[PDB]
Amino acid sequence: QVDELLKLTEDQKKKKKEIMEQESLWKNPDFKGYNKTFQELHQLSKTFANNQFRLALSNYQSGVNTIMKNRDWVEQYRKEEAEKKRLDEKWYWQKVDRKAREERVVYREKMKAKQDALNYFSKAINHLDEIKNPDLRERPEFKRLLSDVYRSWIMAEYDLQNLPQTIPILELYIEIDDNEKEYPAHKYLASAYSFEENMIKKTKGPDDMLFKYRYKKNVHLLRATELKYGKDSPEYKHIVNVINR
Amino acid sequence: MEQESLWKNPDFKGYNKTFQELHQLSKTFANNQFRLALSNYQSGVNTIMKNRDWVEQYRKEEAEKKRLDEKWYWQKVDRKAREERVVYREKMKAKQDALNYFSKAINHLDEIKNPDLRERPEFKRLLSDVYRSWIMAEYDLQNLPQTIPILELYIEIDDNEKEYPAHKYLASAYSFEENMIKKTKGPDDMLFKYRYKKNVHLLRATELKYGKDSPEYKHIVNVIN
Amino acid sequence: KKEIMEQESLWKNPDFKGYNKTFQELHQLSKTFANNQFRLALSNYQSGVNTIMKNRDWVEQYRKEEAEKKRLDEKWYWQKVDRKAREERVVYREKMKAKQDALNYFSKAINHLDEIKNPDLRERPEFKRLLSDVYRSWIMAEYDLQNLPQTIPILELYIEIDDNEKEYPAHKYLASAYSFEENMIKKTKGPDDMLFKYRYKKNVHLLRATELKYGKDSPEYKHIVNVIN
Amino acid sequence: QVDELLKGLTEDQKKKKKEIMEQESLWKNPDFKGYNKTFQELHQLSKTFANNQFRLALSNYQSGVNTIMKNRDWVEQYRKEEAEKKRLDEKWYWQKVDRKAREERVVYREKMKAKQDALNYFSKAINHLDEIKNPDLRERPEFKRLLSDVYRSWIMAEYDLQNLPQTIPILELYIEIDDNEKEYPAHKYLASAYSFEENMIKKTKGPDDMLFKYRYKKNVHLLRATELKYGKDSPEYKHIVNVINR
Repeated sequence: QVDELLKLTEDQKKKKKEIMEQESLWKNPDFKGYNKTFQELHQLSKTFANNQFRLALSNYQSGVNTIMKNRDWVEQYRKEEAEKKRLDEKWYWQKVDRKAREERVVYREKMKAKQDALNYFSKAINHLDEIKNPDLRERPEFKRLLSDVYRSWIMAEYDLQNLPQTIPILELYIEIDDNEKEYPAHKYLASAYSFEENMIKKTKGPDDMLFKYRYKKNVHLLRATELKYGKDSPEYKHIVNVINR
Repeated sequence: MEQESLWKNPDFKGYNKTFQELHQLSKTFANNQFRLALSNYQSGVNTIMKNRDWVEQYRKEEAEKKRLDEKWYWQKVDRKAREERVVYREKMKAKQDALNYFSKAINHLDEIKNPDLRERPEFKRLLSDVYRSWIMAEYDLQNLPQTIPILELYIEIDDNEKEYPAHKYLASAYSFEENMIKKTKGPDDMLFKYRYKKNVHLLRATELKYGKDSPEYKHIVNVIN
Repeated sequence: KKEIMEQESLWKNPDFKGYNKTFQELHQLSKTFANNQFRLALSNYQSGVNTIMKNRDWVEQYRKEEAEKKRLDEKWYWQKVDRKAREERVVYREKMKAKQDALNYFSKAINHLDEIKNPDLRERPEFKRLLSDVYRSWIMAEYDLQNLPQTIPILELYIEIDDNEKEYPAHKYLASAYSFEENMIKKTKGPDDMLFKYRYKKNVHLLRATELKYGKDSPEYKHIVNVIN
Repeated sequence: QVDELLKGLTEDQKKKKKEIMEQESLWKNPDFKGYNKTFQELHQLSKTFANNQFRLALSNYQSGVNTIMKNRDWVEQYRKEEAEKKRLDEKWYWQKVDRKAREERVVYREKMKAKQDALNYFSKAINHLDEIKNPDLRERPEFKRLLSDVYRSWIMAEYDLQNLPQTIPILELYIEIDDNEKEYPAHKYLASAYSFEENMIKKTKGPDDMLFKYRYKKNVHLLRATELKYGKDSPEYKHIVNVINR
């Protein structure tokens, strides 16, 4: 129920704006977001003036471009196939079979794009790992790019339901700056643990595994709730009751 | 082409022509059991025609909806799978109701006992139309084994055995059964029976539309050999 | 050349690029296999790889933190030497704990694959792929901490799978491990039957590895035959 | 426990804290950064004394300290270079461990060579000071300052590389000069060196008379060191007395 469970004063108005800005950033790339992100990242690169950061930004951009181009390819492919006349398609089962072939073509292409995008994201990380000076690693420019690469990586895996793969990345992401205080990161961590708990329940797996994943799901479901609604709110009191009863 | 047109999926133009013709034949026949069989057949075709429209409308409504809470590829996939199960369930229910009307149409034609009346062109025309619509309803939902007894009854009527599509569908239905035996590791006697019957009808369909000693007939003989 | 390099690339400590590709592929195979026990084996294998990777990050971070600390009361060369030795014991203990946890997950993966009793299912490419990945990861975890003898039974199980015997790295590691055992017998003044057994098995795999990547009747194969003779 | 223990009023206590810090500052390895004050003090001594043997002793001492100072930079640079290298054929934990051990042997061999050369210069500095026979000149503050500095650098060179037994005779010569016996670090290092000798006896299963002798001499200096920087009847002096007692 992780997915379903998520939906003034000067401080509350400031909080609503921040949560919306965070939520906007945790989605598949679109043009408005792409334009804003790379305009910002390129001026941070100018202020940083670091060759390894330059190379990490180039790889990150290439990765986002891979994803964006593929998303257009899918919309175009779907359109082309819908517009074709099928004179030798008389039966219900034939259209079902055809649609299934088309969806496998799409899935194969989305898969390929994600793989290539993650290779660019992982290369971006490799370049940031080359920045050894601790003073440079503490820079806001460094932490911003690092967070953007991991978030894009999480979302790419999430899009194709590779929820287990997201867990180590989300864990690396929440270690950066004050990322642990971002409700979206806890929401996606709770979702991935929930997926594993459901897999154990379905495969009739060992109870020790079931309870482990249920607990970790609840840890992050509770933290996410606390972060966006606040402790002692009707939503936090409710999540405590679902865990208890 | 005339035979292929007859075996085309039901549409409005075909429906209008079929029932205008069948009602004119009912007048000439002037038989109460034929009138009742025609009423049941029409109701069966109406179930199919209504469902055909329901699906197109359902698929349109679902495509036109705003999905603000569908961010991910896997979500759309899950949603589309749910929608296709709704379509399949409704098509299965409509087929069952249509076949229940075709079965009733057959029951009324079975009540015509006079052999002179059973030999009438009106009788044979309605009977062929009921069986053809039944075969096509089952074929639409890939119920190919179910089409075999119905196709066998159909080719017995008048000169229906000289119809290339009737043999084409019989060959497909037997091929499906041969493949089912191969998959389920069924008895070899059944495998070979289905393979032979597939080939009998594949060869007859080829002979019917291309002619014996044509490049297409000579080829089918070589694939079997 | 491309295929040999792709094979050699799998035979290393887990990284991002490899991880990403491996688990995308393995989850795809799990869908086509549609088997409960395979899904549970995969979950345990993934958790095992995750243990390894997490520990390798922990070590890099720990080393960094300790290097960045101000030691106002460390005036002498011998004090830094003593301190670095304490830090390396902390690293070794943590690497050993991570290996133990990772091997537990790999052992649990194997237990789930042992539950697949149908011989038709055990012959599936999906089954053999996961099994090879579990064993290969296990070998590399032990190899990383110089537990070469421990790699021998696993490498032997690994080369039995499909065409894994035609893999040059499997033979390279088996030869290395048997050489270590031969040297251990020579050092501990162990029984001669064991010395000769390990020497022979080292040579079998040294020769096979050479034959596999350079080919029979190449200058490198001819040379290895001459060193043995 | 010598190492763990000694790990360091608005009128008298403030005066005491300043003196201990000045003494502790004096007892560090020589490094380039900041050496300017120290170096300037040394050449002004040569100018005031105007003695050829002192001039030669100072030259040798300075050469000795420079050997050590140059080496300390060499080590920092070597370590940096090796850390910055790409090792494409280093896949395993045990390989990095082996590599680091090779690097530390290179460092140790270089530090040992530098210590040997520095001690040769210190030995030569002592030889030149031994040539100053006039007792009036040997009593000069310039003479005693250089002598103390030569011995201190010698002690610290040996101490750096854990040659603690070798520091004992030199420390004993050093505490004989002027008021050097009132120096807390001199006692701290004598205590540490005697502790090392006591531990060596315990390890090598040496004679009990030697174990007890080194334990006693360790305690004599541990107690004096404590008394000197914290004062007698302070919580730290009272504690050291209790560790010796029970």
